[PDB]
Amino acid sequence: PQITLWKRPLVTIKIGGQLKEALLDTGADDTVLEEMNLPGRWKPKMIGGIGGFIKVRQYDQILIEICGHKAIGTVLVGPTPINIIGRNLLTQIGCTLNF
Amino acid sequence: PQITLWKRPLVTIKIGGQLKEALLDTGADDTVLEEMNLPGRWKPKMIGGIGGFIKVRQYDQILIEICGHKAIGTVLVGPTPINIIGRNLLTQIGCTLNF
Ligand SMILES: CC[C@H](C)CN(C[C@@H](O)[C@H](Cc1ccccc1)NC(=O)O[C@H]1CO[C@H]2OCC[C@H]21)S(=O)(=O)c1ccc(N)cc1
Repeated sequence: PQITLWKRPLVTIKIGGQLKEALLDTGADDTVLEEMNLPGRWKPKMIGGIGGFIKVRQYDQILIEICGHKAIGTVLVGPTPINIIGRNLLTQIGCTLNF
Repeated sequence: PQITLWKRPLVTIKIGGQLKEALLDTGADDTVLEEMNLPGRWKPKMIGGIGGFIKVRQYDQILIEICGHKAIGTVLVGPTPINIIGRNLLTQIGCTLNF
């Protein structure tokens, strides 16, 4: 679909058999989700945003469906202010900026 | 034009008679630019993201040209690690997300 930016581009995602709302974030290299339980192994990592760095758990090769489009990639889980879908997954669903 | 998200969507902007590289960021509510000496009055503000909040100066009705598309609106200035074009100006240049 075509999404205008008058409001936050929030969309429903499905990860680990659970529905959630997430922000399509072209300014994020990576996908960061709020605290949740995900199966499989994970590795501790650090990510930095506008206000500093936070500790996150990195989950690789995770299936996640964004607005009816499937993707399999890395998902970081930690104390982010909001679920954000970053470019690592936006590319998988064929998302582009157009003006 | 169309911009893919394989790499950061950086573009050239023109503000206060200066050319800069800025990020087209659908996840950013409002434009925030790296520290620069803009004239005129301003109002303090704090914006939050990954890692916490930063203090910025809010300038109103600032003219910015993004990829030859003129815009005018709020521009925040503060210790951001990167110039960010937010939704408040992306709408003005007709920018949409598409997949
Ligand atoms: C609350 C939603 C989202 C986190 C908000 N951010 C925009 C976001 O695009 C930032 C914009 C951003 C990009 C680069 C450095 C600092 C901020 N990206 C980001 O934090 O991504 C992180 C996750 O992937 C990694 O790639 C980029 C940093 C990591 S932000 O920078 O903090 C921001 C908040 C309010 C305004 N008005 C303008 C910008």
